[PDB]
Amino acid sequence: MKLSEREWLIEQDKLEASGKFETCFALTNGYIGIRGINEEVFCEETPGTYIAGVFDKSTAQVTELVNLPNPIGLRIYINREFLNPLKCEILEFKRVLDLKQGILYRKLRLKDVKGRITTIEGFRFVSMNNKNLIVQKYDVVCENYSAVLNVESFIDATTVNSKDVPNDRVKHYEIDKKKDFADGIYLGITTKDKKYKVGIASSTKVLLNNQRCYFNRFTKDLGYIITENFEVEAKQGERYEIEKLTVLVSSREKNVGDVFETCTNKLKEFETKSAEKLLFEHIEEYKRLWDVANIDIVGDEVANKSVKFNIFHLISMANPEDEHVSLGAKGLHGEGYKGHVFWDTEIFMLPFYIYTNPAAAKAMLMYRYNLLDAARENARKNGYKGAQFPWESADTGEEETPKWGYDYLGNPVRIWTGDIEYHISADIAYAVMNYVRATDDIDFLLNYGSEIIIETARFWASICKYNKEKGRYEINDVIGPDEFHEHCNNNAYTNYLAKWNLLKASELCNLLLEKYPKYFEKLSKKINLSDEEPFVWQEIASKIYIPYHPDKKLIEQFEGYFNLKDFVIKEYDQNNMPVWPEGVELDKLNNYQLIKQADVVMLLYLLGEEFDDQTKKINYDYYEKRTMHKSSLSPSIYALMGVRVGETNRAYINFMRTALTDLEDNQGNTHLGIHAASLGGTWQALVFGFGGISIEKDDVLSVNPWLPEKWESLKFSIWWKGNLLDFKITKDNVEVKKRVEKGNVKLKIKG
Amino acid sequence: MKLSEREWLIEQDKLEASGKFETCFALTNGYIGIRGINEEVFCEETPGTYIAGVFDKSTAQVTELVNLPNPIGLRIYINREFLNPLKCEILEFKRVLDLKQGILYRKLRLKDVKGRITTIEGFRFVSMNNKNLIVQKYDVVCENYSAVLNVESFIDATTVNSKDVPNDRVKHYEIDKKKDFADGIYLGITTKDKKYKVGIASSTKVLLNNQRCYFNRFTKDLGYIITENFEVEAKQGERYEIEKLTVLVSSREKNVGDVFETCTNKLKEFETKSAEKLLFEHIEEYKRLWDVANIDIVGDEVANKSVKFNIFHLISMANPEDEHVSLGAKGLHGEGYKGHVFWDTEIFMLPFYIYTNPAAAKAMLMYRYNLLDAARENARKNGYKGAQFPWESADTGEEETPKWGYDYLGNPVRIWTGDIEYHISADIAYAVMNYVRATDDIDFLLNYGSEIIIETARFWASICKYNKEKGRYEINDVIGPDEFHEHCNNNAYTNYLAKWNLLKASELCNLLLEKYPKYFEKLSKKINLSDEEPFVWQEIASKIYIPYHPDKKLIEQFEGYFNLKDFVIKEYDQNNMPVWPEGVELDKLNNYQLIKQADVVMLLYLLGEEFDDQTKKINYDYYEKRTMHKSSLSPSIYALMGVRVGETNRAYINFMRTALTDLEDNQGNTHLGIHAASLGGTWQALVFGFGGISIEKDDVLSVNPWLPEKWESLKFSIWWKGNLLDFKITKDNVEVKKRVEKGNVKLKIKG
Ligand SMILES: OC[C@H]1O[C@H](O[C@@H]2[C@@H](O)[C@H](O)[C@@H](CO)O[C@H]2O)[C@H](O)[C@@H](O)[C@@H]1O
Ligand SMILES: OC[C@H]1O[C@H](O[C@@H]2[C@@H](O)[C@H](O)[C@@H](CO)O[C@H]2O)[C@H](O)[C@@H](O)[C@@H]1O
Repeated sequence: MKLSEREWLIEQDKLEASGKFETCFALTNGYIGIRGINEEVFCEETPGTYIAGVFDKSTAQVTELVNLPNPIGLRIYINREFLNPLKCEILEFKRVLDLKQGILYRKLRLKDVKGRITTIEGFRFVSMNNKNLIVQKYDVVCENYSAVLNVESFIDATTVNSKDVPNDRVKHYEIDKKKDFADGIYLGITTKDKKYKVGIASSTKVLLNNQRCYFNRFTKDLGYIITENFEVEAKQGERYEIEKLTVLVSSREKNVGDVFETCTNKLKEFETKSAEKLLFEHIEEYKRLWDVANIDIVGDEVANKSVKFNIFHLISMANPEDEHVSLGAKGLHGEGYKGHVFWDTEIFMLPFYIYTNPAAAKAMLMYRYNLLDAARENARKNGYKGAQFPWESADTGEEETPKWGYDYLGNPVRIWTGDIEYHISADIAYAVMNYVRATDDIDFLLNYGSEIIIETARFWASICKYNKEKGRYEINDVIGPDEFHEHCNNNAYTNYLAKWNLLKASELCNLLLEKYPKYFEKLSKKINLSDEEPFVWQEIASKIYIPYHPDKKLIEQFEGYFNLKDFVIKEYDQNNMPVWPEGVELDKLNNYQLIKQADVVMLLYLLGEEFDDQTKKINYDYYEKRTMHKSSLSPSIYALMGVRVGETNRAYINFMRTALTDLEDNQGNTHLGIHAASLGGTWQALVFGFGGISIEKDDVLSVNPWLPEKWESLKFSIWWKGNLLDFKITKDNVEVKKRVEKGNVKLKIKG
Repeated sequence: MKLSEREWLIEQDKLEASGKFETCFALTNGYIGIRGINEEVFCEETPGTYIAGVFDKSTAQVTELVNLPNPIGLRIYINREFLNPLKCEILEFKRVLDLKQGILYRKLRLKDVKGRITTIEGFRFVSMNNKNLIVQKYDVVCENYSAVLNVESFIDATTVNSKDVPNDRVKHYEIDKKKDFADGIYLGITTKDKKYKVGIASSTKVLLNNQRCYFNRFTKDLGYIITENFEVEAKQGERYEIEKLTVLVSSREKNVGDVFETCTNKLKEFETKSAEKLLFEHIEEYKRLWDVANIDIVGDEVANKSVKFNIFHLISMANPEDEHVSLGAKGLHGEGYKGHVFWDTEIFMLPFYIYTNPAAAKAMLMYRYNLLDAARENARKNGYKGAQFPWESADTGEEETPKWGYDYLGNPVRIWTGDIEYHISADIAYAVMNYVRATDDIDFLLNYGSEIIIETARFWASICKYNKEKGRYEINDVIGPDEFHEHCNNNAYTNYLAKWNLLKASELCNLLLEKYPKYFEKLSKKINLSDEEPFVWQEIASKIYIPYHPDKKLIEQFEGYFNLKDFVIKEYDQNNMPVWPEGVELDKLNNYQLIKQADVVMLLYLLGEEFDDQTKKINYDYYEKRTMHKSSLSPSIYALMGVRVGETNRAYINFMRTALTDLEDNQGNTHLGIHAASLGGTWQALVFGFGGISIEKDDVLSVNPWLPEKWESLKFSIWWKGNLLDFKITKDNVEVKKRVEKGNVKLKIKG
């Protein structure tokens, strides 16, 4: 294994427990996620072991992605004394995430209190090609001594969720079985709700010039921990190779009756291959993914590197073979928001996959399709019609948002997002349109897509309420993208998005009636669709209260917003993030005009075609002045609309905010997991902002870049109606190369 | 609670995990022992939770006293973040063991990274009067802030034995039950061999001016840990009282059918009393014990304090209500030698109890009596007769010595002590005589004592082998007190001790035949004793090969010893302990004349009446020159014989060695547990050495002091035939005060 080059490396400086690097160094393959802890598992680290879709409620407030037993532990002992890296003199330290090869690397040269010197060097990864597999390989040298080493692999089943919060700790599994099967050790568990079973088998061994060299292997069952141990008569200066493979299998996979037999079998297979061979296969997969998703920026090193980071995690975490899971707000990298799926996924993350690797995006939309029944059921129980998707979603598709939590002052506060942040249903509809238009995946549109757009439209129809006074439908008592303001009327974003969803749906019925009548009838039997309905949605859409006002040009975020006390940002913190104006009480945010994130501006981005350059700029200017960027969702939208109204400084400032979200820990809480929307925002800003990509009405791809001065060039690729397109953007012109063909496609350049 | 005065306090300087203070601060009441860890249980501490007599083998090499779940844990949280004392600025630290009151105390004033300042102050103890009880009480003040505190009591069932040695870790119990019974939390376990069950119930609560002030109590079952949590709205500067009682109960106690009900009931009772009330009762017990066992030294502060330490642990660890356990080589303070009972107990520890609190010594001898069947069985299986007590003894009375371990170079070595260190059987006999002579407990002698002395004599008779050449019985292929030399012939100590045991036994038969004929027949039916036997023992005793030689005067430690390569101590370490002469190979100790500890000199101490002042001094001088003091048993014997041959410097040097054994960590391994023999050696040296107590043939107590110059005075008390005697010893004369009378007793002063 040779480390990649440096533009490709992210480096931790000090050897220590780190919440931030636990997150930034999390590895995942879309099924398994492993937090970036050190191998020895220091007292203070917070391990994370997840498997997509395995959730549990038990005694907790809401269901949660389960922190499983931690399987990666590895410790060294010299004559039965544990070589503790934290109790040594660190002569050399290197620790980097290699983004090109998708591995985590560590080299250590240590000097213990008895003056012995040992180097430990190697890496781990979570196979991109083999979804159940995790691979570790470390090399040990005793530099100036001989001894008996014990190499201790272990699986630790004391892990819990919410480790550091005494009120919220829960253990979400129980152990079913522990076993030394000679070839490895096994531990398997069942969730407390009894819905999933997971099995973990693992085999370590120790070589010297490729031949097994341990004189003794023993095993220990200490109740909640099982260990596999290898004793070596180690000779000064020799190179001992440690190789540990581990397999996770869950009840979520197919024809897995006995997780114990499935694991052992699987491991037996993977063990016919070396760690190098498995790494090579791993890397081919990363090649294949980067070959399309990589994005070179010339002339800004900190940005090129940063963006690579964002993109890495994006390509690591989606698994297109899985149509029953999607991406939670923090990936598979942490327990923030507990693995729940938000609009984050459909609106911020999904575009990367649509243009980058559209199969992934298809699977993520399958996740929502498969939970239509739960969205219907959710609407029924609130008194509505259609599919009302929940604000937070897990495995079952029921609403999973907490009824309460802690505000910015650490006090209890009611949470109403799960009750009245309705826009989620439109955003999903929107994302179905958005996937389809880029892919021309008509089959998807016919069998799945249109049901979704139609069933959400039925819901918006149900909640729109008519007002004779102003002679317009309203949607009242709501929360829009700006979570700071609760129980409002006619949130602009909400109404346009509702309008949009009602319209697309009537238009879709027409398309299908005329151009696809067998499919329209398949569908009509299925969801009782009558061709009188669409007229209803049109009637409603045409009267939904949009507020302008014709001149003045300024979109009120919601009725009454302008009557609210006004504040002026001024003052930024060391990460260039807004600081609370003075006199703002953090639990009275309802009273002020400061906003948490893009809301009206969010509207301008997604419904670009409805607002002219001037309305965009007027509203962009009014709201940026007033955005606190208290979600990681925010900067990217302001970077992208920045460029689009031609304010390229505001833009680059805001871009550097989304790109550095976790690497500089902008928001103060990277330790809870990767900020996954922010990753996709970062990508969106590059491609649809600075790269000047956009979509003209009749589905013509336009390009219309606007590099920040500072960047000599920008290449990225994307997939457009089946065509894989490489753009290179210089300050002057734009190159274009169709690397894969499917029909002739219309492109429309600068200028 | 007011701390005692200072002469009475032992203090740890730095706040840290410490193997040594885990030992030195271990608290016990003779049934329960708790290692001296801090309440929070830091990553690196080694907790110890023992109950006398509960042993388990499971997958281990030999049976072991079980480290039970750890019940004392207590942590504080501020707004759900754990207040970690190791991650704070320590503004004040006090931690002392108070030897007079028998409690462990800690005051902390901390400043956490958010600048909050909190003081935590209180103590714990293991009730001397109530054997199942442990008490903790801490006071919390938030100095400069208000918050929600969580007070977290917990019982941690992840504990194992041999925590730091990967080859030897075993978990010796499994959990049977966990329970929140509203009034507390419960966890109970069963040993893996299935011989003992233990239950632990525990109840915490939190007061403010004596009234319950937590607004919420919740519980958590995290599998191998259960917690009880108390939430308080804490006001700046208020004094929150935390009080946690905990109860251990085991299957070893009587009419304990359901350990769960017995614990809960017990706790319910103890909870009708406050921590102060329980402390007061605790202290009365310590008063009562110290009132007799205390020993004032005037004019050497470091010695007075030290001796108090030694005596404290002695009075803490014996429980005279228990006739089925005795004292293991490391008390109930650690897992060194795994709670096994050696001659340490009978010869070094027992004298303290005989003279200090003779009921204790009676119970310890009951331990051996009750295992006579196992000692018979042990002799039979080696081809011998009588009772052959094992070298290491646990619950069953079978031999428990390891077949192998690691030598001084960390390599595997065969251990033969369990096969051929036979003297143990004599030492026990001896201790029975020794208890009886001080106590005049004739009843004990008749019903129990004499069986023991007789059955061991039957064994010595069986192993003595006749030699026609020298016309003497020999005992060959042996290990004597000096473990350095293996497979030797006619170890001097062994032969005199055998002779002694054969003689006492024939003499005892005579006493009983003549003066107690009903008892002699009770006994004779019981162990098939014929009045022909004693003649056999006499015949043998009179020919046992004693080596002199008439002039020269020097007792060869064993046949051939003088032909061994000779070395010269020279050079002492920073604790004034011998350093290995150069050219000595630590795994070839058989070849040299260096000895591990008192052996011939051991003989001079126990059989004083058989050697004259000159033979004593000649042999003392020859062997001290050559003793490495590589057991903690050694210094004390050399301090005591020092004074007795009149070498008072050698004496004070050696005394300061035994007294400082654990407080200065002389032997390098205090972390494994208190060196319990060394405690009793220390006492023996004071009383029978410097205090000049001795026993003239016809059981007259003589006094014949010899203070080191430096010590103005020395008072100690002792019990002699039922009379409690206070001696005060000055450089000039000796005062004496009978505080309790039982007949007139002969005393014989200086001079
Ligand atoms: O990325 C997740 C989510 O984060 C922010 O809002 C959170 C809200 O959606 C959630 O219901 C509550 C409780 O779980 O926490 C809020 O902070 C963000 O504002 C939101 O738009 C985003 O999707
Ligand atoms: O205090 C216990 C014991 O310690 C020393 O000897 C140990 C020996 O008795 C034991 O069999 C082996 C293995 O457990 O370890 C030895 O170090 C001491 O020499 C001895 O006299 C003493 O009773």
